[PDB]
Amino acid sequence: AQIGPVTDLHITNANISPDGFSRPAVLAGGTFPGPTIAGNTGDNFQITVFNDLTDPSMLTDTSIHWHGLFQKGTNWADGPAFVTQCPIITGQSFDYNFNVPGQAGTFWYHSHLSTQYCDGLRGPFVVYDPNDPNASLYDVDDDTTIITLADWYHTLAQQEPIGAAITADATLINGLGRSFTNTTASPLSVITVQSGKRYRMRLVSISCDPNYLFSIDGHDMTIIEVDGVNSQQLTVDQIQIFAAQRYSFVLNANQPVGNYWIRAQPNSGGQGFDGGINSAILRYEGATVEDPTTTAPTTFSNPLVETDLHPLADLGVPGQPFRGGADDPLVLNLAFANGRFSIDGVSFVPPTVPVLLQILSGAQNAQDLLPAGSVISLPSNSVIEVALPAGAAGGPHPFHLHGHNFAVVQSANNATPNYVNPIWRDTVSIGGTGDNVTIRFTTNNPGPWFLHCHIDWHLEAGFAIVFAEDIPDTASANPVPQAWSDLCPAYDQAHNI
Ligand SMILES: *[C@@H]1O[C@H](CO)[C@@H](O[C@@H]2O[C@H](CO)[C@@H](O)[C@H](O)[C@H]2NC(C)=O)[C@H](O)[C@H]1NC(C)=O
Ligand SMILES: *[C@@H]1O[C@H](CO)[C@@H](O[C@@H]2O[C@H](CO)[C@@H](O)[C@H](O)[C@H]2NC(C)=O)[C@H](O)[C@H]1NC(C)=O
Ligand SMILES: [Cu+2]
Ligand SMILES: [Cu+2]
Ligand SMILES: [Cu+2]
Ligand SMILES: [Cu+2]
Ligand SMILES: [F-]
Repeated sequence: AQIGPVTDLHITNANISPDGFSRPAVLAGGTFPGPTIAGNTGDNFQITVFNDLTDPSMLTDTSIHWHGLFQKGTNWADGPAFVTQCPIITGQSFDYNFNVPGQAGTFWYHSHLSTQYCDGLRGPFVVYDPNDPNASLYDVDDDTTIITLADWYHTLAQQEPIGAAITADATLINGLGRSFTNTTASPLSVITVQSGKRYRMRLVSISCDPNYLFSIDGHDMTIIEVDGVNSQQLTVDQIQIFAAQRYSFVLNANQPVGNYWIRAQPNSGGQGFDGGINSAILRYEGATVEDPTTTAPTTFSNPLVETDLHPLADLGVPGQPFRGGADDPLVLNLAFANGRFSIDGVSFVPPTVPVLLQILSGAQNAQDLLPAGSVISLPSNSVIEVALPAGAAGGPHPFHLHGHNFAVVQSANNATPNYVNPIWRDTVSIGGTGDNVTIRFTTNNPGPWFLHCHIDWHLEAGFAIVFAEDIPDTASANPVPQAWSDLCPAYDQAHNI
């Protein structure tokens, strides 16, 4: 069952064995992935998060981010530790009370403390539209049409050894899948469809790191939503989906009654499908209960290319139709060296006082904000452009901006900008060496918004900055509840800070 928009959510430690290997985890709602939190556009979400964590090997503090939700006027509820709050300590709870005006689509929630989400605190978050303009394109859209793609590690996130390469041990599709090494025939997830119906499949990458090449043997996929943004119909037979991205696609159950492989090939870890790794099962009602015997093509006929996507609505692009054609045009120098990432020469290290709290206490320029050099002010009511030239090791890097979606003026692997009708989204691959992925947005949401690589290992190693949007209005725009004010004193007390 879906929970919300008003719900408790307990965060606990437990053992799980999603690929047949048992390890402890950090779980929301007792499961991996966590339960789907859902409501309708404009709803008031009240998610009372109960921190019941006791195992320090995966951190007993926590903080949860509602990825893609703009949090306008509720920056305090956004979740990134030491940006908008101090963590919740064990044995305490915290009510994330916010509204979702003007948004409808497929989102997710995750720990936003250290690399804790990798240890399991990740789940879908769906905001339905009772007047969805795409409603007539499908018949079924419910918890059974959500498809999550996850990387899973046998080594605990905090215990990944300094200076050894981090790769996953299994791909999990809806929480199940098989280990790349010492593979056991553990159970695979089954997605069931009825011959003749049409499904809104909500494809969610809850990855900590790899991108996936996602496909369904014998089927194609009609994209209708990208990171919350309704798109024109785009039919593809493969989707390369980066960490934290989402797509809705229409699946037409128009093949013979049967079993078909669902494929999610990560860019690192196990390659191929031997023993059923990287796989799930699409099963039609009435099919024999047995594995698919289908094969992938050698070459996909219509892979997704980002520049092919366009908004369903007339969203345009703010500013002027050339490079630098914005009120605040930025170009970020994104680098990696010696185990640390940096943005304009500064490696992000979370501050002791959360950025929001520093602003509410009276720090009123970005030069006064800690960490020094990590907080960049943005002016209100302005068109911002942010070029994100690739080249830093560990790519392709999926950059994400909290508090906003953005026009993708320039996409990976294509040097041509689009100032007319590019897709809008909230996480974008910045591509490869010599690319110049560029985003635009307007500043109508006062508060400190994180900008970072959504490969969690890279965020932990410093690949982030904070956009202090409209410092002068942050306080008036974001009144804070007493419970939020209480977080830092309790955290600092428990940690002897
Ligand atoms: C990516 O695009 C940005 C502009 O959006 C380029 O920025 C310019 O960089 C040159 C030096 O490299 C400066 O002289 C200009 O002031 C910058 N802004 C402009 C022209 O608008 C940047 O060079 C591009 N990067 C890559 C690697 O292609
Ligand atoms: C590279 O990106 C550009 C810009 O998004 C794409 O160019 C557009 O192509 C479409 C489809 O032919 C045209 O309708 C638009 O007028 C083009 N816009 C511009 C600004 O050129 C282009 O197709 C992409 N390249 C590939 C190979 O997909
Ligand atoms: Cu996220
Ligand atoms: Cu986010
Ligand atoms: Cu990265
Ligand atoms: Cu974030
Ligand atoms: F977000």
